[PDB]
Amino acid sequence: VLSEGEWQLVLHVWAKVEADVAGHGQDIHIRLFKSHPETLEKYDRFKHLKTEAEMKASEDLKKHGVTVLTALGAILKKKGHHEAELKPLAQSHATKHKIPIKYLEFISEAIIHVLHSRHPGDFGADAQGAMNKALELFRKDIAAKYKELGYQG
Ligand code: HEM
Repeated sequence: VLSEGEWQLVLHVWAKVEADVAGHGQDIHIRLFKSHPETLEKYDRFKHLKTEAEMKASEDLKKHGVTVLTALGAILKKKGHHEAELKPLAQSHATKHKIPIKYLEFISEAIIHVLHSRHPGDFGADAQGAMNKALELFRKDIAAKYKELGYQG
């Protein structure tokens, strides 16, 4: 459970993301795919991308980043009251995409790294701590949904 203050810090930095969602999304995917190359292997639509400049140039990957962040943004703005937003996400990611919880840990790490890189003066130790907790909550709740659907990833 996050405090009200924690949620405010989360949402304060999120508003910075929303000034350039596409650019944040690109940087997060590029970070994820560099740090954990197996995740890219998992995306049939993107696994052909061989270099960082190809990744940055892909309109399709840029659009997907906006989709990912828009969904995460809508989740965070519910401040933990996110069942209606999380369920379909769990459904797809468990049953269609087959994404294990550990890949969600990887992209959470990517998010935190990008936000710190771009917004250090609004992403100090307390804001990082709040965002860590929000993303932990997201992963905990997605994991319970995966189990409910029969997926132990
Ligand atoms: C913050 C975490 C995440 C969010 C909010 C998110 C959100 C989304 C959304 C909204 C879509 C499109 C709708 C859908 O199919 O459900 C999508 C598709 C996808 N997700 Fe995620 N996702 C997340 C993490 C990941 C990670 C870590 C992977 C790593 C493999 C992944 C792989 C995919 C794939 C393969 C698709 C389908 C893309 C396509 O072929 O069009 N997701 N995700």
